Amino acid sequence: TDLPRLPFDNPDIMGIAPQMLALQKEGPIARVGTAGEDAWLVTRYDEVRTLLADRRLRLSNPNPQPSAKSAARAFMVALCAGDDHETEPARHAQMRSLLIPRFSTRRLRLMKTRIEHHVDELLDQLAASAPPVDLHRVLSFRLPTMVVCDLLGVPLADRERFGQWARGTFDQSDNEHSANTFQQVVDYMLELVARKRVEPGDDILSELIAEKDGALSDADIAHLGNAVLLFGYETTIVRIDLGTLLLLRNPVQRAQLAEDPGLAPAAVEEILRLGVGGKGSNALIPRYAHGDITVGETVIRTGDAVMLAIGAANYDDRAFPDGGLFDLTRVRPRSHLAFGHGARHCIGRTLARIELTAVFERLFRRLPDLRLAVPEESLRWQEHRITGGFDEIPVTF
Ligand code: HEM
Ligand SMILES: CC1(C)C[C@H]2C=C(C(=O)O)[C@@H]3COC(=O)[C@]4(CO4)[C@]23C1
Repeated sequence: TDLPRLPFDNPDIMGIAPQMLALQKEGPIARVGTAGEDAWLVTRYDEVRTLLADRRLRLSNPNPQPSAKSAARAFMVALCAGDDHETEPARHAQMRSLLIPRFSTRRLRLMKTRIEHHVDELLDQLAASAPPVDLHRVLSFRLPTMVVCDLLGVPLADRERFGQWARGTFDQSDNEHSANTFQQVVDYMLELVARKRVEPGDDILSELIAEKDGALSDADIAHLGNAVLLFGYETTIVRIDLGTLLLLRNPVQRAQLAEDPGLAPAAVEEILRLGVGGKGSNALIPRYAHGDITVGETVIRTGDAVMLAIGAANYDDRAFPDGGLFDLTRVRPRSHLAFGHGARHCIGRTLARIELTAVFERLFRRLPDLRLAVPEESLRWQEHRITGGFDEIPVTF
């Protein structure tokens, strides 16, 4: 008997670590070590989906002497209103209540139109340039930051100011850098709130300022805007990179999609399901048990940490036949867990799907000879950032 320790090694640049798949073959739940507390690791689709819907399993830590966390994880939990287990029910309910109507069908319809034109322009610029080109910098990075500028109602050049702040805030390796970056986010957002109070527009902070006849404080409003800024582009960038790499790996699927862009929605769902990078520490949703929960044979006790492996679950053969295969022709595939499930189900997921669909409708049609200009093995998943990701994707075309 050898206690497994997260994170597990992955000899590939994508996919699930072999040891996590081995645990998943054994059963749905295993006790593992981490860099901090030991935790229950749940790796099968059915059990992860069930626990994501279990109101006893929450983000906030109920423990009296809570384990220490990196500055990055503390900021992420506070942005998600999970920093105080006694106030999480009301604060999280208000958070979702205030954020969900900012992504209305009216707004998403307008943004889809703008996103499509912007991808067209981004790809014209790419196709006219001289290889090798960093696809990450000129495509993956540019579309989601454009979108966040649209949501916040700021000039597009602002993303050159804030484009690295998600990475810096969520740098688990440097508490000083994390804290200094977050202060920059706070300073910027407070500037923006004060501007929108006298110069509002069709944007998210203006709507919050107007909300409940102005009942929200500027600190409340900036807090929600920080969540939009820090959650609203970085993970989407990562999915554009992973989707590009996955399609480059599967030429038959890529050719199907180039021929029929109507397969883009199905490709986007396969990209989300299979898009896991490096050791995939970001494909785990963390929780604490606020009450005892039984998982098959295993009792999770109040206070226990739980890692719900949405990545592993999305690869689960029990839920997806040939779960490791990229397949554009899956008949009625189960809903993947890449946006989570239940109480904290991703608020931006419809917008994120709009962005990924617009890209992969166009990418291999516009650049039919696109391919990596370096070996895959030279691509470097950034394990120290909560959101992982590659720093560059050199391509030719
Ligand atoms: C492909 C891109 C994205 C992925 C893979 C993703 C993934 C996720 C996941 C797994 C969660 C659940 C976390 C948990 O259960 O604790 C989540 C929550 C959240 N996401 Fe997304 N997300 C994406 C894009 C976005 C975008 C574009 C926005 C906003 C513009 C956004 C806003 C949020 C917010 C505010 C939450 C917190 C929900 C809550 O705690 O109630 N996300 N995201
Ligand atoms: C709010 C989040 C940015 C969304 C989720 C997706 C992530 C990711 O794709 O990197 C983040 C990684 O860290 C987490 O705890 C997550 C899995 O919940 C995320 C928090």
